[PDB]
Formats: sequence, structure tokens, C-alpha cells
Amino acid sequence: SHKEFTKFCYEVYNEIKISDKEFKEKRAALDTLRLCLKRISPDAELVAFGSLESGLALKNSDMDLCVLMDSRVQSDTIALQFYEELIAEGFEGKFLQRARIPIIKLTSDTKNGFGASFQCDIGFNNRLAIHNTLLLSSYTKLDARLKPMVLLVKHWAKRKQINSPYFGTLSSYGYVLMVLYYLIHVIKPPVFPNLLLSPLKQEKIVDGFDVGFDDKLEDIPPSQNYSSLGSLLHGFFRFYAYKFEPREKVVTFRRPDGYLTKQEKGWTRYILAIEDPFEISHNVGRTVSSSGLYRIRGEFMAASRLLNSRSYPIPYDSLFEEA
Ligand SMILES: Nc1ccn([C@@H]2O[C@H](COP(=O)(O)OP(=O)(O)OP(=O)(O)O)[C@@H](O)[C@H]2O)c(=O)n1
Ligand SMILES: [Mg+2]
Repeated sequence: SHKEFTKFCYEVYNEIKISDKEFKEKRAALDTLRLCLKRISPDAELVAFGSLESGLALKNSDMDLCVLMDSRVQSDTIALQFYEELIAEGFEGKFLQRARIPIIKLTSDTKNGFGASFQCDIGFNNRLAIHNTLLLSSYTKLDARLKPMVLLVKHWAKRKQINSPYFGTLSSYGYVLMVLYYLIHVIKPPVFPNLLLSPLKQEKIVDGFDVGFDDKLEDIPPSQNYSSLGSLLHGFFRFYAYKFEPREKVVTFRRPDGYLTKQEKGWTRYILAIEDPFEISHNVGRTVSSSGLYRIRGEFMAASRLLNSRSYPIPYDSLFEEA
């Protein structure tokens, strides 16, 4: 059935999704940040990416931003100038640089009214992340079930302590890709086509990678999968609990049948292997340790068992209880 579980899923979704109120405050914050950038470099553009842009944001979301500028202009000089303007304007945070890549990490706002724990990461010419976000935004527009499904999975992973890339588990973006892989290449009939492998896809090279995909969404036929949100979630938990083979296989968006071995990739960390759809050299699961994968799989299994339980009433709330 999944009727009661679906009802429960939509109720949780409405409580965890970013409110219209917080969203418009994040937009106001972006406008302020843009004004500060204007004063420093009139040619540069400040753009948002990640879950606020794709519509996949939970409450109390962080902001992910990228400064776009002339590639002939070295990013560190403008980065520092931007950072110093932000301090003068009452933001708090850090200026840092890993290798050649400068980053600003804002952690507070003391004047502009966006909060004592206003969090905002600023990159410089991170064009790949913009493209990744365009892909996720396109899928989110293609089927209305994706948004609530992703938010629920993200909320679950947080509650189960398996959403900690610094402590041996998986990033939120990694969970999003696991969702999409399931909806494109596992479920039958598929919820989504693979937009990268479309015969209408046009090559577009950005920083050496092909970020092309079919984005003419209005011409794409609606899904022939009629499953409820509840049923989609249960199949998702089941696939990664019992069917997916993390020791051998790679989550991939580059194969018509979604089949790819770690050996073909030379990805023999590679404990969990998730090939970023555009930056194919990047394993999104590289943060996942052996013990971390054990807990991830354990939680997939526990979720599957809960939804398959014949002991009624099923305590659906325990899906989002802290492990
Ligand atoms: N390996 C990664 C991870 C991050 N990003 C980009 O950075 C964004 C933010 O990543 P993440 O922190 O994992 O998502 P959040 O929305 O910030 O997490 P949450 O919604 O749970 O708060 C992603 O959408 C993605 O575009 C990326 O390009 N490649
Ligand atoms: Mg984000």
C-alpha cells in the first residue's frame, strides 16, 4: 500500500522544508553580498548554487555562492578585497586558500540582520558546482516527487549520523546522487530519463569536463512510473540495503544501463564509489570509511525492515529518530 507512510512523508516534508520566510531572507542576504562585490569589482557576478538554488533546501540552510569573473584576473586578489569589504560591512568569517583555490567562509552577521549564525561559503570561478546545480534543478522541475524525496533522505541521513563527510560518512550531495541514480537507472519503469545520455544532449566543455545535458524540459514526456512518494522511498531504501554492491560497483550517470565496476574506473578512498556526473574523476563517496559504510548500510537495512514490518501500527516516526 504505502498510503499511510506517504501521508506521513508529506507531513514531515512540510515541517523540514525551507519556509518561504527564510528563503526570502536568504535572497535579501544575497542582494547585500552583491552590493559589497559591486563596490570592489563592477564586472564580477555573484551567483548562488547548491540546494537553495535547486530548491532542495532544508530549514536553517547554509548558502553556497560563487564569484564569476574574467579568468585572466587572478582570483586571490579580488577574493581578499571582497573579504575585507565584507568585514567592513559587519560580516565575520575567514579567508583561506587550498592550493590555488581561494575561499571565503562567512560565519556571522553583526549588523545587516541576517543572524548571529549566518553561514555562507564563497568560491571563485567554481563553474562545475553551478553546472551540477543546473542538473539537479532540472530534475527537480521534471517530477514533483523528487523534492520531498530528497529532503526526507537528507533529514534521515542527518538524524542517523550518516551525513558527516568529516567523520567517515557521506555528504548531502552524495545522498542526492544516490536518489537520482535509483530514480533513473534502478526503478522500473524509470521515474527519470538520463539527461546526460539523451540523443538531444549537446556537448559543453567547462574546465575540461563535459557538463552538457538535455535541458529542453518541456519536450520531455512525463514519467510512466506512478508510484507514491512512500513507495519510491521504500524501493530506494531496499535497493541500497540489499541489492546495490558497494564493494564492486559504482553509482554512475554515464552508462545507459547504470552498470560500472570499480575496476574499470581504477577505483579499487573508494570504499563507497559515486562518480560525479560531470567531474567524472571525482568520487563523491571518497569521505566514506569502512566503519562509516557499515553504518550507512546498516541504516538502509533498518529503514527497509521498518517499512516492511507486519507488526502494526508501524512506528514511522522511528525513521527520523536519532540513532
Ligand atoms: N562533491 C561535491 C559536493 C559539493 N558540490 C556542490 O556544493 C553543493 C552543496 O553541497 P552539500 O553541502 O553536500 O549540500 P547542502 O545543500 O549544503 O547540504 P544540506 O541540504 O543537507 O544542508 C552541491 O549542491 C554541489 O553543487 C559539488 O560540486 N561536488
Ligand atoms: Mg548547499
